[PDB]
Amino acid sequence: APGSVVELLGKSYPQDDHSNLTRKVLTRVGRNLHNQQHHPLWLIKERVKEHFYKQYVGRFGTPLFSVYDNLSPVVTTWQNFDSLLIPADHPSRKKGDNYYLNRTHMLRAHTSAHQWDLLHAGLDAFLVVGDVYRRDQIDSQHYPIFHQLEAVRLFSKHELFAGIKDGESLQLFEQSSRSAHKQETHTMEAVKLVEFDLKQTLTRLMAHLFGDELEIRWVDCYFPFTHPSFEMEINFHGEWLEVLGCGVMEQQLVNSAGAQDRIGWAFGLGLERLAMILYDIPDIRLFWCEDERFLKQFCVSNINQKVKFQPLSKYPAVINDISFWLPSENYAENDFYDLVRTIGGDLVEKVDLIDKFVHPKTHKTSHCYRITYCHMERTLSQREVRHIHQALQEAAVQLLGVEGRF
Ligand SMILES: N[C@@H](Cc1ccccc1)C(=O)O
Repeated sequence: APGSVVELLGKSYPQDDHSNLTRKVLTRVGRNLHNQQHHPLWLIKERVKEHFYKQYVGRFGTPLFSVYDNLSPVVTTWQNFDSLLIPADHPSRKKGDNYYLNRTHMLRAHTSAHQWDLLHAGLDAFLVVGDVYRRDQIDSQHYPIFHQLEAVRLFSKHELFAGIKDGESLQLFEQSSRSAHKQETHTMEAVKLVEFDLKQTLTRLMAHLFGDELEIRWVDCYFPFTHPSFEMEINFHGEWLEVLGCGVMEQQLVNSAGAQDRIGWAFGLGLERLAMILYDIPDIRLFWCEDERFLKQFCVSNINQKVKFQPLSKYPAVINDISFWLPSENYAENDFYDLVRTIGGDLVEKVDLIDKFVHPKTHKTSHCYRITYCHMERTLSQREVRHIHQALQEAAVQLLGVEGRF
C-alpha cells in the first residue's frame, strides 16, 4: 500500500508515526555536491583537507586525518543522538525538525552522527564531509539539505604535554567538578592546551581562506557532546554569523568508544555558510543549479584561487499570500514548508508566516503565509506562478488537511 514503506539504496524502511520524508528530499540523496569536482562546496572541502595535510603541526608528528566523504546519510537515532549524549527529551529530536525514515532510522542532521563509530574503529584523527538534512524555514539562507565538515582530533597524555620540560607530573584526567570551564574528569592543564590547539588551528584555517582582513570572534556556547564549547562567528554584511561549532569532546563519549587514554577536540563546519561568505554567493539555491553561468566560475587551476562569483541580475518576483484553517490539533509550520518545497521547488525564494489567529466561534486556528516566487535563473511568468500556487492550495487541503481561506 502507498506510504507503507520507503526504499532507498536497496534498503527498505517500514513507515510509522515518526516517518516524515518527502519524495522531494529523497531525490537529493546521493547528489553529493561536496564530491563534485570544481563545485564550491568541494572546493572548500579540498582546501580544509590541504590545511590539515600541509599546515597542521603535531608534536609527535601530524596525526594524518583520514577523510570520509561518501558515508550514506541514513543513520540510526542512536548514531545521530544517543551516541552524542543528546537527552531523550531534547528539542533537537523533534519530528518537526528532522527527516525520520521511521522511529529508528533518519537522514543524519549533522556529521557528528559518525563521531562514535569512527572513534570506535580506533582513529585518532578524521574528517567527515557530507550532506545533512533538517526540516526548516524557506529563505535564501536555508535549504533542507546542506553540507558539513566534521573534524575530530585526539591527543595522548605525553603528546599533549610534549613541549614541557618538567611535565611528567601533568595529567589529562582527575576526579573533580564540572565548571563553566571544564568537565569533571579533565584537568585544567589539559583543557587549556586542547582549547589552544583547537582555536589556533581554526583561526589559521580561516585566515588562509579569507586573508587577514577577516573579523572573527569566539562565542561560548553549549552542546551535549562537547564541553567547554564554542561557536566561531564571522562578521559579514554588518552582522555576526555563526560558521562552526566546536569544543573539547565529552569524555563519556570518548570513553564509550574505547579511547579512554585520549582527550579530544571536535568541530563541525557549515559548508554553505562558509561558501556564501567566501565566494559572494547570495542565495543557497545556487549550489543546486546546473547553470553553466554559475559552475564555470569555480573551475580553477589552484584550489586556493580567490574567486568572486558574479551574480546575475535579480529577476522579478511574484508575491502571493495563502491562508487556511489548521487541522484539529495536528500541524507544524515545517509540514507546510516541506509541501512548498515539493510543489514549488526552487521557484520559491522565501515563505513568511505573516498572521495567525483563533476564531472564537469555531476554536480553529488560521495561518496566513506570504510566498515569494522568484527564480534565480529566469523570469517566472504570471501564468506559471498561478499554476504552481493553485497546485499548492490544492495539495495543502489534500495532504495537510487544511481548510482553505484564500
Ligand atoms: N554538530 C554540531 C556542530 C558541532 C560539531 C562538533 C563539535 C561541536 C559542535 C552542529 O551541527 O551544530
